[PDB]
Amino acid sequence: KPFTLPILTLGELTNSRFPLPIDVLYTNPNESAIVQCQNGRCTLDGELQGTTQLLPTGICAFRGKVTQQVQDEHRGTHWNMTVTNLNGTPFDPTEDVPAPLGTPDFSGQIYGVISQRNTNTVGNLPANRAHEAVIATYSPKFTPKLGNIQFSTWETQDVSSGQPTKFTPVGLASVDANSHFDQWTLPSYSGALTLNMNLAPSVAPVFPGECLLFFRSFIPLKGGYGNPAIDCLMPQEWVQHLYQESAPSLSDVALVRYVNPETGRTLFEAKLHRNGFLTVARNSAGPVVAPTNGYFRFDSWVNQFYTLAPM
Amino acid sequence: SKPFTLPILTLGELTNSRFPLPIDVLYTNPNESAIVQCQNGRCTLDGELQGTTQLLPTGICAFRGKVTQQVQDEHRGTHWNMTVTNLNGTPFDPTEDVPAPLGTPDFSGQIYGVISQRNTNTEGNLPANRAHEAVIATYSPKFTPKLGNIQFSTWETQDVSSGQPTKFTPVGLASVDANSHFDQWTLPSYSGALTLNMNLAPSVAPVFPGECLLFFRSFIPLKGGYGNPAIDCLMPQEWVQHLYQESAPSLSDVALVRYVNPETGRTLFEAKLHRNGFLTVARNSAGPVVAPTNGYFRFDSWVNQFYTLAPM
Ligand SMILES: C[C@@H]1O[C@H](O)[C@@H](O)[C@H](O)[C@@H]1O
Ligand SMILES: C[C@@H]1O[C@H](O)[C@@H](O)[C@H](O)[C@@H]1O
Ligand SMILES: C[C@@H]1O[C@H](O)[C@@H](O)[C@H](O)[C@@H]1O
Ligand SMILES: C[C@@H]1O[C@H](O)[C@@H](O)[C@H](O)[C@@H]1O
Repeated sequence: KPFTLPILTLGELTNSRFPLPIDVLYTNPNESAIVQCQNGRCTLDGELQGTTQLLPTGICAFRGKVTQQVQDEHRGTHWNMTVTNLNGTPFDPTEDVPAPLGTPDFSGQIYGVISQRNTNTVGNLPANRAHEAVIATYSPKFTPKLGNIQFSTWETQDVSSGQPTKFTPVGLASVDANSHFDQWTLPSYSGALTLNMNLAPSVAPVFPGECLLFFRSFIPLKGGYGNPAIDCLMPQEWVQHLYQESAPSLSDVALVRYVNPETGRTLFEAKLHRNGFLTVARNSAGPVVAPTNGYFRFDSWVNQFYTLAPM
Repeated sequence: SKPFTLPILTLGELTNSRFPLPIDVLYTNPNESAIVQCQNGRCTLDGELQGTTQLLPTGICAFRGKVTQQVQDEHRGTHWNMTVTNLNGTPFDPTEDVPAPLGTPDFSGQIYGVISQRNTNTEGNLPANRAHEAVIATYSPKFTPKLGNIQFSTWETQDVSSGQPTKFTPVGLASVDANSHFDQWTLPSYSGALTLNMNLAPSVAPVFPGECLLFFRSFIPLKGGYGNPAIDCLMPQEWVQHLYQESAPSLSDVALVRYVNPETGRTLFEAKLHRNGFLTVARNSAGPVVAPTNGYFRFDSWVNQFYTLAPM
């Protein structure tokens, strides 16, 4: 079965690490952190890895039940919630995944809305509530691999114990010094001092002059100063496509061309690696300034020795 | 002729095309009295997007624009006038042949979400940000997205900035009480109440007796009050994306599809997938379709409109 990519322009793609549209392509060659995100991880022959799942609505989402309000040193009112799989089935900690699929894969204060629809009814319809909430993924109480996490609210009382609870992610609460936003630092999925397991592997350029190419989205902020971004290796639609197709990878590296369909011209070429990430021959950091109607077209299978035309 | 195909996605791998929600169940309601003419999740089988349908899951019931004015409510809350652009940031051209900016909500109700802002201008050199819960009443006379402006209301009384880039992230509904006017099949008046909506995707209905529409149903969160509201779409967003990609020619007015259990390989039921992008089944009851979670629709063959479906 021939390998293919979807024909979706940048303006028709979404981020696989947060529910955002792709805003720009981006490079950062001098990045010192190990790039090992766990969402938006899929091999070219369609094997989902890390915490990656298929739903755009599942990325950085949680489902579960609030248990109780809990004490925390930090500002706000805090709540423990058990978490299930996104499909409602119990999360089995013995499954070979880092955490429930969809779990956030970076350190930070994730801002969103907690909503509840009660199990018990009264015209035999249940009571509901929703409030803004923050999940600090760096907190010692962030233990999704153990089946429970903690969130904080501004609301002090109107969160119900033992009721079905949904977290809808919206952005970040803050990127100030004490908010520990670092998109390449993984949460400790089982808690402080524990080793993460079953991780999707780190990615890096191997060839001289090459750097990773990211699909970048700017992420909203609840408050404060900043213009934070989330970089994914492949957009969610590519994850969905590769998973569907399951085309055998005929080498370790696919040559792809970024094409302008209006002119038919190649703007640049890139290596699409077997494990599901892109590299380009670029010697600068920052956005790739190109029209959003551009898209990657699969050209051919090459190998690690192939030399990319400089961007 | 390029062969017609559907994605192989189970219900648990599909999302709603009319609100950012996972698909929870398949659903029928044969005695529905309303005209079904939703505008999101509309796509012909040969890949033509219709109504206000666009491809991004993040675009469904989303808005982008700038706040222009603060207006206090008489009783409670603050209202904010917002000019809206296309979701890609370009100016919305009201003369374009669409009902409203793509992504605009396609139903009457109080849509609950978060308005966020990231300022354009900066002596620190990082822009200021804010976000607050917000409600958009799509039935309101001030909901005129085809004219390029809407209004949202907040509990927050002051901290929303004018002239700054503004994003609406939908989350659910504010209420489904009587005075919240939730009706998933009542279209907003995109240009205001005395004006006719234009460029609409056509209404959908079964043509043959004994058939009813089959919906992909999602339950939508509530900010408060009692209720278990649901949003039914004609096709999931992944189907829209797939059909748009493939643009396979339609070889008849109807694609026969089978809902299959891959574990047994057995067909659970069959359905007509109509040219205009919707499903009908031979079922004479309302409610969820009880079917295994591993199930998915498989394209069988092109048939004729006169094809008689096996009763469910
Ligand atoms: C619920 C809380 O209401 C307060 O007035 C706000 O200042 C906070 O941002 C938060 O939204
Ligand atoms: C930078 C400041 O952050 C705060 O949280 C906001 O409430 C202000 O409007 C401002 O944007
Ligand atoms: C921002 C407002 O804060 C209040 O305390 C809440 O009761 C309202 O639901 C709303 O969220
Ligand atoms: C029915 C009631 O609606 C209100 O909005 C909520 O604040 C309460 O918790 C309760 O669910």
